[PDB]
Amino acid sequence: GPAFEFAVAMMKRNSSTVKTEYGEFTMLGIYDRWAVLPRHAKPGPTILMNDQEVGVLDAKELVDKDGTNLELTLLKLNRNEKFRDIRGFLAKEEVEVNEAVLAINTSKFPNMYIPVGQVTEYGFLNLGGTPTKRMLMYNFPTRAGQCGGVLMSTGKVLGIHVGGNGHQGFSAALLKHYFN
Ligand SMILES: *[C@H](CC(=O)OC)[C@@H](C[C@@H]1CCNC1=O)NC(=O)[C@H](CC(C)C)NC(=O)OCc1ccccc1
Repeated sequence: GPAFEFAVAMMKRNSSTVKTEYGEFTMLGIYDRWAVLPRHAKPGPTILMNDQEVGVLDAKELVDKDGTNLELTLLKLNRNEKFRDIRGFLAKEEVEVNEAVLAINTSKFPNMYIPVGQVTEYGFLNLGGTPTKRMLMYNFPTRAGQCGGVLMSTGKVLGIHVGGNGHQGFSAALLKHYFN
């Protein structure tokens, strides 16, 4: 319940629907002009954001100290409107909760919310043939078209959905030090 009400408030304020040449994604703005997409969104020099073309000033494919994939891409957008600073909702390490929701905002899933239930720190995962770390896991049959969805519990933004088998979901932890 409370995690659901928090998600709807957060997605109305900070989320948008983004199209790259590789698909449609939920995008979460973090602070200033910095937002986060799953790495496989592979944004080019311009993206489509709320159906309007937006130039990309920089894109950082996040990787740990040994070069291990984190399945996160940080982009600075060439636009004047600043994002509401939600870095205080970002934890310093991988968050576990008992009740979380996954929130999605694309043409295929418009403002759709999801009772993932328990979220635990998974860690390493061979994700699509790519060794990846800092994964968060939930037991929900997550679908395609859902990557970029924002994993949240009440008062917390846990990470970004990046993959899943048939009956499991996996999020890349959205950590505070990623954005200074
Ligand atoms: C991203 C789909 C999307 O939004 O594309 C526009 C999701 C969906 C998955 C697949 C079904 N359940 C989901 O939620 N992620 C993927 O498709 C990823 C892509 C990688 C490049 C990150 N692949 C994936 O989930 O592979 C399945 C898997 C294999 C091994 C271990 C875990 C999952």
